[PDB]
Amino acid sequence: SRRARIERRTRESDIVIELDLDGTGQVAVDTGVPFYDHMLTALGSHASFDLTVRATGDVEIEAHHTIEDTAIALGTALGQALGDKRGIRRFGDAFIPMDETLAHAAVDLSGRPYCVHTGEPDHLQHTTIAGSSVPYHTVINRHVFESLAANARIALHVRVLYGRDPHHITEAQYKAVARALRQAVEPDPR
Amino acid sequence: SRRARIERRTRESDIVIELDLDGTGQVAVDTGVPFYDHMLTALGSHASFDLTVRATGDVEIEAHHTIEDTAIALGTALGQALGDKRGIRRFGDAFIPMDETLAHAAVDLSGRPYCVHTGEPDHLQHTTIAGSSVPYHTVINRHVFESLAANARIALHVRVLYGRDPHHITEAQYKAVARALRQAVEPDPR
Amino acid sequence: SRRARIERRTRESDIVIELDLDGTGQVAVDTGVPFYDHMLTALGSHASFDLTVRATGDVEIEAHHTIEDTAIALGTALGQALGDKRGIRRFGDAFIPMDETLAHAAVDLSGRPYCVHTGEPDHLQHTTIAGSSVPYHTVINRHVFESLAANARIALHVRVLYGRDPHHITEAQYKAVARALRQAVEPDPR
Amino acid sequence: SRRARIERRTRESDIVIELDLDGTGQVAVDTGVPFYDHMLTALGSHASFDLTVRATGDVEIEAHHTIEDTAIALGTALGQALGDKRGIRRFGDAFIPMDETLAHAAVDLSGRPYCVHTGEPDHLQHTTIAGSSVPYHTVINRHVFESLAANARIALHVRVLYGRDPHHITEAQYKAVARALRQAVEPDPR
Amino acid sequence: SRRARIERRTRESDIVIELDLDGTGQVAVDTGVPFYDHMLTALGSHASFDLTVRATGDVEIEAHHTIEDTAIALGTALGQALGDKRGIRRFGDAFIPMDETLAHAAVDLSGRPYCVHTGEPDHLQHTTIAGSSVPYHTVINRHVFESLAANARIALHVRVLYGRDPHHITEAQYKAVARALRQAVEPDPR
Amino acid sequence: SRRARIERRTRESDIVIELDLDGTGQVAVDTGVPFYDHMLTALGSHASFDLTVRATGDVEIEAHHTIEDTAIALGTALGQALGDKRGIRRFGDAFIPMDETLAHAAVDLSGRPYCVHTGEPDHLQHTTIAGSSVPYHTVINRHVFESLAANARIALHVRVLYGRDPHHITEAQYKAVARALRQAVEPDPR
Ligand SMILES: NCCSc1ncn[nH]1
Ligand SMILES: NCCSc1ncn[nH]1
Ligand SMILES: NCCSc1ncn[nH]1
Ligand SMILES: NCCSc1ncn[nH]1
Ligand SMILES: NCCSc1ncn[nH]1
Ligand SMILES: NCCSc1ncn[nH]1
Ligand SMILES: [Cl-]
Ligand SMILES: [Cl-]
Ligand SMILES: [Cl-]
Ligand SMILES: [Cl-]
Ligand SMILES: [Cl-]
Ligand SMILES: [Cl-]
Ligand SMILES: [Cl-]
Ligand SMILES: [Cl-]
Ligand SMILES: [Mn+2]
Ligand SMILES: [Mn+2]
Ligand SMILES: [Mn+2]
Ligand SMILES: [Mn+2]
Ligand SMILES: [Mn+2]
Ligand SMILES: [Mn+2]
Ligand SMILES: [Mn+2]
Ligand SMILES: [Mn+2]
Ligand SMILES: [Mn+2]
Ligand SMILES: [Mn+2]
Ligand SMILES: [Mn+2]
Ligand SMILES: [Mn+2]
Repeated sequence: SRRARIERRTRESDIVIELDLDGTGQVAVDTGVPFYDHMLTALGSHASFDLTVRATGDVEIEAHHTIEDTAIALGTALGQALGDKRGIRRFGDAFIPMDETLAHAAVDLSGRPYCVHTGEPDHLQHTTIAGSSVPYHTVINRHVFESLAANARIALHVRVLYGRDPHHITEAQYKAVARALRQAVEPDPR
Repeated sequence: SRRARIERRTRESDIVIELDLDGTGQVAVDTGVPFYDHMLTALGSHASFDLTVRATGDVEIEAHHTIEDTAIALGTALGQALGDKRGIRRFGDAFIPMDETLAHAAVDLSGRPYCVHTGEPDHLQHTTIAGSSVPYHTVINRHVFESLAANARIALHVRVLYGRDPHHITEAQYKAVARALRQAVEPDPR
Repeated sequence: SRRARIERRTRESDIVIELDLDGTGQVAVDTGVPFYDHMLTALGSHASFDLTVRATGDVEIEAHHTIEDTAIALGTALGQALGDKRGIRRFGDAFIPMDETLAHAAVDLSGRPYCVHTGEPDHLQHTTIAGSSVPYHTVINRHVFESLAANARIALHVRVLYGRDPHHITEAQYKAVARALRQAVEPDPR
Repeated sequence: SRRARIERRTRESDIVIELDLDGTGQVAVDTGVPFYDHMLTALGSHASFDLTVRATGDVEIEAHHTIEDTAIALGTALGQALGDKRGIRRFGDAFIPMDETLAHAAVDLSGRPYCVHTGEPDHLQHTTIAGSSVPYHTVINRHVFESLAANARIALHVRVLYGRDPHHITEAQYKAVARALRQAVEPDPR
Repeated sequence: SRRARIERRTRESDIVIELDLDGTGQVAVDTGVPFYDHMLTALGSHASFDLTVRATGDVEIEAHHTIEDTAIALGTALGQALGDKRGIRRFGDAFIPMDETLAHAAVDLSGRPYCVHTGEPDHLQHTTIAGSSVPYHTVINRHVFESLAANARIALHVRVLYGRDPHHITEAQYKAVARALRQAVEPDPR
Repeated sequence: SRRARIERRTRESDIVIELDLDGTGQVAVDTGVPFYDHMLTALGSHASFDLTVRATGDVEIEAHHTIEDTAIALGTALGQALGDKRGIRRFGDAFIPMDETLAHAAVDLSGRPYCVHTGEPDHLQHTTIAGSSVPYHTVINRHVFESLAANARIALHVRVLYGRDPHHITEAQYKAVARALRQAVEPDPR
């Protein structure tokens, strides 16, 4: 009913997305960027989407092309699956407490791309989240939200009210976007 | 069930309001102030009210007396139609993204008039929205929210978190108020 | 189903709490601190809890030990009654207008204690609310929210956006927490 | 070869665009907003496009819906007519002196919507250009550039280095965008 | 006609460059520093050079010696291939929009080495671009432009007007230099 | 075709100008002010004009009357030789790197005299360039650009982005103006 399959093959990367808006949080994400997988898994889950994301890309350069291409493909999928947008809440918002962090997100499935990203502390624009694999530069948080909004053709406002930990700040943001989308895509009983 | 018809005849103007709180967004507004009609139409619509507004007034002087008298009559109608306020959510709030603008509104159908209007950029206190008809001075936004709160006997808090375009800032505010009212007037299942 | 009875006997005080999360606002509070009773009654009521609170303590010293011990016992009760936390909204938030005051609260029933208390004007850290009985020092607002979060094992973020009256600022906060809890403990249909 | 016809009918307005990128400046614009017609005529002309723009809309409210809808339809047309974007310069830029004003524009026909609008003096965010017809609020300059970039799927950077007259500042900007587009859409001999 | 082959063997590294100024963007770069390869590939491509770069070096220490030695060898090649500099445009410049970033570059193939690097945000002087291989410290951007200018014996001015993402800021700069070189090396018809 | 001969005899000086816009840089300048000759030679050359300038004047007072009268006569010549201005690019601009200096110039052969001169460091308004002959006060740079624009009836914007050496700052400016004129006077193929 509200499903979309997107394939996006560039010189930089290969993306397959399968998205059902009316899911139960059945989510599997594999981008080669494990922190990004964790964020996109928290997004799909907290949005009660069924989401499959399979991505390979030029992670020898860094995560950027794969992160952006995935966010672009995911946006296209959200847009396609929404279709005519008949009888939906359309507007949604969500606060996400995560220990010391508070994030907020607000959406208008308007058909008019716009992203406003505010309140993220300045140290996130050169912070790295690094494990045993390909690292995640938090400077990309904004890039992900803008790419998502641009390609889904929605108004997305993402706010950090406050926070310290870059992992908490990033996850709370992805989760805020997720629960804001969840409210907005729900059928409107009126 | 939750309907009210208000007639308000002053030396300055003539207002007829018909309001059903349990509507499907069937809205018709004619004040002689076309931007005001657009705002009151977005309010009635986004609140899922059925709303009729018919107003004539001294627009040769300017929109002010007609805008205020309409907002006063509309408040009286909201108050009357709410009646005893038994079993309603009572509290409501809504974020409205509109491109670069973010507006918020929060209501307590408390029975105690109060309006707090914050965050509206200072250029709105001398900005004009002008077409081929009677213009709308955005300095009146506040006046409209105060008149509404005063005559509905509710607590209304309207916030501009940020924004640039005076049309976006004004509409987002009217829409925020609308969706906050919509949540608050809904039957409370508990 | 989601009920808990907590008894907490210290050298300082004696607390009995009976809490049903799936209540209809049937609330009775008696701490010997009448303003505190009013706040805990507004919390239980606005959360649609059924809540009984019976507390006696060393109010000859002042309200502090009784207020804290009650908040601790209440948290333990909220935590116990929540149990496994299966199928709940988990996240909740609420704006509370109260005349000139606007308060906000956001919860994650995460299982990870955290409290962030922001925006409360500085005069509240030495303000007294005094009647014909034991007075309430508003400096304790924070202490109550921290004790609640610590013992329920939840993330609680409480914000005063603005306000002047210490009674309005305090009640709006307790009410915000209540409606945020109410949303978060509701069954999640997905 | 590089032509597109766009029809955009909303509740607010009706737009017909016919655009040839390989034109000789044969341009006719009729929006009901005469200053906007002058700007879109200078854009089509200075870009050496052949451009027809026919628009009717709710100018009784003000120019905004008609201006935005036209800019949206024009962007869609630019995007469609560009097609595969094979063998074009792709990047373009232009300085426009206009008496005391200096404007600049830079484009990447990247396929990735982005607009950056900088240097416009603050008085333009509440300035009106008014004649015998429907007026033009210069606050809309930005809205036009963003809508254009969003719907053509291009990177558009528009800069006011300096200027005083709102007519000079606005026209120089439209002309800068035009000559930047003209360079970028030219066949690349390599 | 305008070709050069440079071999540069130091204790630190081994470089082979083959450069044709009159190319069609046939570019292959392998330095062991994959982000650097991406930047030098965007430079060769956007300059319509045919460029081969093969480099091995002490990347166990870090990318610096290999990045610098390559930039030095590339400069020597640009200088040699330019020869007498008869009948060329000599001056070139280019703006590069890249999402939020705007970069500019201006060249005088003067025969007089000079580099001015301005506007790069301060976080780039300790930012890392890290993938699955050898990382790239953006502090080296300047070093690359200076080495290039020093060894090609040209005036190179590289400017960041604004930008946030370190990947966008760096690539836009390399691309600006490329398109500025492309204009300047073109035959001058006069 | 695009040639002009101007004679200007005042009490202060005698000027003969012969100007061909479609030249090959065949330039001869003799004003009695050798630095001025060098600047006007770089202007004629870099503009691909054929230019003859012969001037005698009251250099016992200082260079000013001769410099201004020459700039006036040169402007008259540029204006006359341009004639109807049919089928020309009309707009032109050029960046000039000169070691540490960056200058820019932008022209609109609009028929409407205007000069904006910005960014020149303050020490140039009392700096002297002195050899074995009549010296050149750099305070006259502005006077030359204004006289040129006034008498050619063009919009001339001259900018120093930065620089230190007064010889580099002055020459880069004259060269910027020259290459901006060269682009603008070229036949427009469309
Ligand atoms: N995928 C290539 C165009 S977008 C980009 N962002 C960073 N580098 N390239
Ligand atoms: N272990 C999951 C809940 S706590 C957390 N901190 C960072 N991410 N998640
Ligand atoms: N009388 C109850 C509503 S108004 C109020 N002010 C302080 N507490 N309540
Ligand atoms: N065309 C309606 C959606 S966009 C808008 N801008 C101003 N009002 N509405
Ligand atoms: N008359 C056209 C050239 S001058 C101008 N000022 C404002 N617009 N155009
Ligand atoms: N020798 C000519 C190129 S370098 C220079 N410095 C000052 N004028 N020219
Ligand atoms: Cl989680
Ligand atoms: Cl709408
Ligand atoms: Cl109450
Ligand atoms: Cl908020
Ligand atoms: Cl014109
Ligand atoms: Cl590219
Ligand atoms: Cl030279
Ligand atoms: Cl510039
Ligand atoms: Mn990118
Ligand atoms: Mn995590
Ligand atoms: Mn009034
Ligand atoms: Mn509107
Ligand atoms: Mn204590
Ligand atoms: Mn009270
Ligand atoms: Mn708009
Ligand atoms: Mn004009
Ligand atoms: Mn070095
Ligand atoms: Mn890249
Ligand atoms: Mn003079
Ligand atoms: Mn010189």
